[PDB]
Amino acid sequence: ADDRTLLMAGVSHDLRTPLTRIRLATEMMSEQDGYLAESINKDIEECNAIIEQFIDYLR
Amino acid sequence: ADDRTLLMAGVSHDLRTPLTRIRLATEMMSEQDGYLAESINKDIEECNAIIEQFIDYLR
Repeated sequence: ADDRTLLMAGVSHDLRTPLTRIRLATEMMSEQDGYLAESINKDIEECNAIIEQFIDYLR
Repeated sequence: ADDRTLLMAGVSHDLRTPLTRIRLATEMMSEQDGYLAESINKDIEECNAIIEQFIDYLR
C-alpha cells in the first residue's frame, strides 16, 4: 500500500540523465580507449540492472 | 514504519560498485580526453546527489 515502487521508478527516471551523459561522453573517447568506453557502458548497464533488481523485489 | 530508507541505502550501496568501476576506467583515459573524464566523474557525483535527494525526502 506504500510508495516504494514509485520511489524506485523515480530513482531510475532521475539517474537516467547523468547516466546518459556518461554514455555520450564515451562516444567522444579516443579509439585507443575503446575498451574503456566499453567498460564504462557495461557499468551503466549494471547500474540499470541493479535498479531492476530492486524493482523486481517490490513486484 | 517502513523500509524505504533501508531500500535507498541498499541502492546507494549496490550502485557504488559499478560507479566506482566507471571512475577507475576514467583514470586510464588519454590525457587528451581529460575533460571527458572530468565530465563522467561530475555525472557520477550527480548520481550520488540524486540518491542523497531521495534519502533526504525520507528523513
